[PDB]
Amino acid sequence: FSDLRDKVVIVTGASMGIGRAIAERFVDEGSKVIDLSIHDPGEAKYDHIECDVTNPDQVKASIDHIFKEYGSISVLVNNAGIESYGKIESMSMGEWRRIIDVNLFGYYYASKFAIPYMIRSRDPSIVNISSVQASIITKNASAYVTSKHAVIGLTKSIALDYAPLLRCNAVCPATIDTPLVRKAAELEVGSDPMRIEKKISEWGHEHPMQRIGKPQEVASAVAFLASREASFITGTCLYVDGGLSI
Amino acid sequence: FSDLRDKVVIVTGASMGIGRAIAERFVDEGSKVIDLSIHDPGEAKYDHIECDVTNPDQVKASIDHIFKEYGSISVLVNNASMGEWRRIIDVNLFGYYYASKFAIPYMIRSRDPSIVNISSVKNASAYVTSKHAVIGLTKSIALDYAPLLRCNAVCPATIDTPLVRKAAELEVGSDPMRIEKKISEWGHEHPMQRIGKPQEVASAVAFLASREASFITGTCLYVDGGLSIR
Amino acid sequence: FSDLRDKVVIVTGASMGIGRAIAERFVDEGSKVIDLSIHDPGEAKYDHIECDVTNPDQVKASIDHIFKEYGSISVLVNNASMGEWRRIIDVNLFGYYYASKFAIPYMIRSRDPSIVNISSVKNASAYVTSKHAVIGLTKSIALDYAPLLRCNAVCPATIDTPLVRKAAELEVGSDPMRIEKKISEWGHEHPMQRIGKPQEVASAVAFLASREASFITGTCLYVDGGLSIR
Amino acid sequence: FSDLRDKVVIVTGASMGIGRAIAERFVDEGSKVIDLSIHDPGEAKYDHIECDVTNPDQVKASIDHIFKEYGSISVLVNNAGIESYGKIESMSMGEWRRIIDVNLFGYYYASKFAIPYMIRSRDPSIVNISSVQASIITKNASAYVTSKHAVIGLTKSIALDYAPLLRCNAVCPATIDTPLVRKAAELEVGSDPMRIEKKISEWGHEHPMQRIGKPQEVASAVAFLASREASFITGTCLYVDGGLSI
Repeated sequence: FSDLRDKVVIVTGASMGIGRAIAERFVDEGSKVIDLSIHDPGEAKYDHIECDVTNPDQVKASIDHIFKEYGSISVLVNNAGIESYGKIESMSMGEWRRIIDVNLFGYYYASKFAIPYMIRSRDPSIVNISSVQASIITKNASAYVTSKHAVIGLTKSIALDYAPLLRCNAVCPATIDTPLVRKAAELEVGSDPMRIEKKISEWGHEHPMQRIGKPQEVASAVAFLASREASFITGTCLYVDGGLSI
Repeated sequence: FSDLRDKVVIVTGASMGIGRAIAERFVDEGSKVIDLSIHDPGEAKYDHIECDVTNPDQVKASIDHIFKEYGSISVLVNNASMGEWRRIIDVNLFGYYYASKFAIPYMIRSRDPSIVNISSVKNASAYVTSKHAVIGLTKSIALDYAPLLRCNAVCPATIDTPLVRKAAELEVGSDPMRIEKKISEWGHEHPMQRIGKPQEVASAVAFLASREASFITGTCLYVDGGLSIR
Repeated sequence: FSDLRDKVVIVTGASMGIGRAIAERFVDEGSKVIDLSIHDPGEAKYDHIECDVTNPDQVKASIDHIFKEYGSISVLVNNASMGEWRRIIDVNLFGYYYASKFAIPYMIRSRDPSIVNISSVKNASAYVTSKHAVIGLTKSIALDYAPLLRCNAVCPATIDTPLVRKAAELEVGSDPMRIEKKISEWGHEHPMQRIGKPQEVASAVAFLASREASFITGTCLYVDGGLSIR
Repeated sequence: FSDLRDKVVIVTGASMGIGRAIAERFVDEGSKVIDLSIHDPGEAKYDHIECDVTNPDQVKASIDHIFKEYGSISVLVNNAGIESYGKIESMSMGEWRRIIDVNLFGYYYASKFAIPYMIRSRDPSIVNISSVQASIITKNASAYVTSKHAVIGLTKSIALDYAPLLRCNAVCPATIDTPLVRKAAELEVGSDPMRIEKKISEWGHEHPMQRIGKPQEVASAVAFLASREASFITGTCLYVDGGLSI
């Protein structure tokens, strides 16, 4: 995807799992990849900006800082995988709010402050990823299911409001092999390598593809929707789910 | 609906418009109606309880109270800058979560429990977002609590409500003829060549709350005059 | 429904099961019911007209006849190798097109015309295909004919019908205990821990055909016990 | 997309519009492109097989013939653009059946006879394209809307039945600049270059993108879904519609 080369791409958390796979892809494409998270992902091919995306003030500044640097913002990839930080475990009513903070409001803040700069740039597209926790098991997954659907609605607003200047799309993954899913397995069956393997195999057979997805497979869809190859695709969710939703 | 009679039905924000018409509809049906809002109207037809649904304390208290009075809850109707944005998500979404969270235990033990969430409508952002959130909320509740309790969503388009009457009034002027023309024109966006009536929403809510919809759950009913039929 | 009484309602393939229960439901509602099927039952409650809905000649003739008898049609209920495949698309789809095509002109001039299409269920191919086709058919009709006429779809999952009773019977044996176990097990695929009842479908059809759904069009109502709530 | 190189790809009609753009793409990818239609598309980079896809017997043989040749069938792209042949113009009741023949049954025949051979091959994916006529204007577009939805259902069956061996997906285009759409404009406003231009501009403003799509833009989605990049995507429709459906 030659068009992605040198475009400024912000991934919100690029240390592990999906965020990492995404980050990897755009680097192979030749982007200026910026990592908006609370952790430096170690690799010196991405540039990290210290920010808690649930805090609007931190997002506001961080975005402006990013724009003073690379003088451009093309792609905004909103994603939440192991930056849902607190006590988890279970809890409930404060936990319900915090999951909505991370999985919805972090998407709104990053979007509200990026849009004004993005429209100034070339081929701006925003790609929103649903939580992997959406289809798994009710610890109490209601907040995940809710903020996934919320994120669709958000995607659809942005799409409609900012066409034809800027594009917006959602990627909706099923269960993907990530630190987040490995944790869910562990909370269900403990920390035995075989038992976690067996459980993950079991979740795989829930999908008609008879396996769970790979982060690389969600990286592809994001790259595609952010690419010029998707220049007429906007306001939609692309299901990367191994045919779970059918 | 021969089952709705003497069923306990909580209707949030049942003050005017869509909330009025739904409240009034169950009252027509022989049901015992309780309004959970901040603003109390005049009444003899149905109960009222002062309750800001974005306050979980008040919510919990109010539903506990309701159950102590009636010994039953069969139906719950949840009805609709960054501060303003976060406020809309609080009202349109967090309100539905709090009332649901607290009513459910009581509802699991009552006859034919049914939850019905109404969706809502410069930047329509927080409205659209929360509409979809409510669908997600409906789906998860309906998943977690079947076969004990049913949960469904009504997704109305443009309905003749005071809100919408004003939304035209801001755009063209307070002239009741130009507003009429603006309303008529919005009606033509709908394949049905007209906007909706509050009664027409109240019908769907009453259907989904009754035993008539006993096998229907986790679904949205579009009272939109074909607006989504695209 | 105070409007369904003495309304003219055509119900195709209203012989047994889902078609039985829908026919019977309108008869309960004070409506005047006419069955369009190939096989006639015993009756005094509702009319029958011998009509193979996959034959456009017979269809046209039959609806013309119906209108000449009653001077009105308000409701139409369309109810469900390569040869076999093409035969299913003919029944489940082409049948709905022919009855709709011919009834519509008559319906546009009757009180509150409403069309309701029921979806259906080795290779489930032609069934699934035609289910979606019917949704498309519903949508286009509802688009073309608003605000004159409403058209909507009922999408039922597994319902206790003779068909399904047999579909278990082929798989495990004709033993009425193993069939029961096979049915109970299919019920647990549904979040509601049970398959559906024909009455529960008949309820949705009667709702969508009545004035209660006056602003609802081009939509599918899922009577599936949460099966699609995935 | 290196994985597409040398894979056997059958496009059902590759002379003009979308079918052509598709055909072009996979050739740039390095495929063995086979054209199943009733017209030779002229270009000696595709190989043509004479077949009316609405006739099961012709499809049955043609497919087998194709498999004896290239000994493999990887991709099946079902598409219908100006091979809807008869009198059009309008008509109705026989026209309604014939549109269903072309837009639905041609997809079923090509699929029924390809699947048994496709599963034997590497990374088999079927990509079904909805009619461009779906969203335009009721001459009587009911048959188009119906067979579009029918094609979704078909896609979903195949997906579920043949996972994980074979994948199936739908691409759902809005109005795309094709001979089919240019004809629709012409039937509405006559054969004046300006009037057809104006009308097409008007249809463009119906889409939030303020323009109608390009065949190349539908080519991309097909290439992507047929590609290994979509190896976990199955049973879904990817809307290439400029945000019309939102």
